[PDB]
Amino acid sequence: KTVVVTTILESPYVMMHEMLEGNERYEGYCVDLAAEIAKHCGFKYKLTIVGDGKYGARDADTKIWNGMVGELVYGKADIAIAPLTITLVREEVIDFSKPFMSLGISIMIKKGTPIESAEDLSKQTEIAYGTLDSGSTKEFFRRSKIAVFDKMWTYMRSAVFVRTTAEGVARVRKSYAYLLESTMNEYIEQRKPCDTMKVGGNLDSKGYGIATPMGSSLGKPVNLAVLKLSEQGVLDKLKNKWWYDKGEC
Amino acid sequence: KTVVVTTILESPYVMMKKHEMLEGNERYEGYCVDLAAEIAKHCGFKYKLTIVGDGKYGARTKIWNGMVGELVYGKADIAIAPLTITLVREEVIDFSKPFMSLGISIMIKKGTPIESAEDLSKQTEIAYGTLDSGSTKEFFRRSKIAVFDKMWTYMVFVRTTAEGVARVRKSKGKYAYLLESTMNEYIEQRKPCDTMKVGGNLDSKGYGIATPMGSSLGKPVNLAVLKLSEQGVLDKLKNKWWYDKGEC
Ligand SMILES: N[C@@H](CCC(=O)O)C(=O)O
Ligand SMILES: N[C@@H](CCC(=O)O)C(=O)O
Ligand SMILES: [Zn+2]
Ligand SMILES: [Zn+2]
Ligand SMILES: [Zn+2]
Ligand SMILES: [Zn+2]
Repeated sequence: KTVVVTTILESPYVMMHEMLEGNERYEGYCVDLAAEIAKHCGFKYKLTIVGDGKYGARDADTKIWNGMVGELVYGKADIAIAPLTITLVREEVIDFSKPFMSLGISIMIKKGTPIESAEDLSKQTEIAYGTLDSGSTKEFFRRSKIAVFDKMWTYMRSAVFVRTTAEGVARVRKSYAYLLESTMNEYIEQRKPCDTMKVGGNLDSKGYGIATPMGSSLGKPVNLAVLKLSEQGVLDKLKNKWWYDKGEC
Repeated sequence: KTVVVTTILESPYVMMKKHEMLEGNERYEGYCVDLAAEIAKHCGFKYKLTIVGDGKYGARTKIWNGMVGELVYGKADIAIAPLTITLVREEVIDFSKPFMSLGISIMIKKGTPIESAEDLSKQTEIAYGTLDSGSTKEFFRRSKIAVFDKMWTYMVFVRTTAEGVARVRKSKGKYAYLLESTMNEYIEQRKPCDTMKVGGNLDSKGYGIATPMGSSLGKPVNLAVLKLSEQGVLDKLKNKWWYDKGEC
């Protein structure tokens, strides 16, 4: 039967189309990845953009998951192929593949902003900064016990958050610093109008994983699929294809 | 009931303490020792540490040996060691999210005129090899990359990493050792400080906590690994066993 694949519109992972029908509406890293995984695992699939346009978090009172994690937990989709960050709270409710891409939280600034590091952000007030409202980065700052980061969190929760990455980029370009993951950051660094740059090293190191509902029969297949693709050099080729082979700066 | 943890004597992951007077898991110190203790603490089980019988990591008479074998054939309940996550291993056992990153790298005696793998593949005066049962040797065996099929075609193997290191140190630069960057970088800061890593890594892969396929332990050890990483325990531990003990 057709596997329902949940995913999110996020460049260059999944991108737009009005005249097309199907998965063919979309292009990108996770699109090609979906196709390869499907090729090696031998199933048919339908790509579907996560309903609330979010990655996934749990509301602390209502205790319900949103975003792609929610659509996995509540049986609305059979698999998530996306820049979905492997985190503890998520592993608590769903299954993750071995990571298929490395990344870390990093700072994006408008070219010319006098910022060198996260500590620089934590020591000042003139430049605002925030993260994605539902997502692993915000959870990182919320739960962080590091002085600089607890300080930044203390600022942020009381101040700066955006609903989508595009809103964060737009907010930076029209200003404000944006805290976002290095992969998406570096991708935008090579995008017109070429007015943003990454500053400082990454704040942490984690990975993107393929996600299935906890206990799904697909976990092993998608997991040997990811490992196969990695060892065959397919993943490096895909990143090269969508990041650097299309750099506009 | 007691969980049997299979592991391998490999510095700084699992080592004999300065042990004859001791009994138990207390016989050992090292990265994977601390890691095991934390994993057990967060998963709430008791465990007995056991050194893999044939001292091997795992390869496939079609029978698995080493820690992979001891998992497949029910000799241990979990492997906590520098055991590399690979496709062929995933085919037969389960792996946690990786708790450490690493890549294949070249170890040479200080003064050897070698910069990269291509240089090794292009010459004959300096011999080179890998661990006999292990993921590196498999990497070269299965590599479809020209240089690496060339090196494999050439390839000199050792039974333990210590034999490879000793071979490097006693070969007067006529032998290079192909081994994982973590272990390389570790030996790099160890007396007699006569070895160095050359070139970048040949690949990028990981070490994982392993369980027999379908074990109820996979999930627990996997949330434990994710917690430990996120709480900074892993970075602290690597700092502890690698760099806080650097002799150069
Ligand atoms: N990849 C993140 C979303 C992006 C971000 O938070 O910066 C997640 O899985 O939650
Ligand atoms: N970590 C490797 C052994 C060391 C090596 O092959 O260099 C493995 O799990 O097979
Ligand atoms: Zn449209
Ligand atoms: Zn393929
Ligand atoms: Zn001893
Ligand atoms: Zn602890």
